[PDB]
Amino acid sequence: MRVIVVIVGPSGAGKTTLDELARKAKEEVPDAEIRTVTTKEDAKRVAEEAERRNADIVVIVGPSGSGKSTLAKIVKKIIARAGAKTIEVTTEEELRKAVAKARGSWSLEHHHHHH
Repeated sequence: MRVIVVIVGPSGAGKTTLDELARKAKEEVPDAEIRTVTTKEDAKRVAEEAERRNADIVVIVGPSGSGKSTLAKIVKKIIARAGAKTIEVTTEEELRKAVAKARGSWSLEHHHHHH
């Protein structure tokens, strides 16, 4: 399957977080597509690209939901219809839950009642 990591960047969520994220992710997931967005158009771009290569899992990375975050839900809206699961691994302790909700759930969905 395909993996993607999208981030609110090169400004919005931080100034080194998106960088160590792209580095660490592409190192553990050299198959995946790691990118950032700063506006409605970059969200549209990265997502309308991910639906071409069919990103089975789309881990979005951002601060928290209020308004500066809209780019994260724009990408999630483009890929939710594309046919995949999309999540928002925020800077809060809820990071663990958000990651588990898809990067955990996916291998839990495509497996079976035996081993």
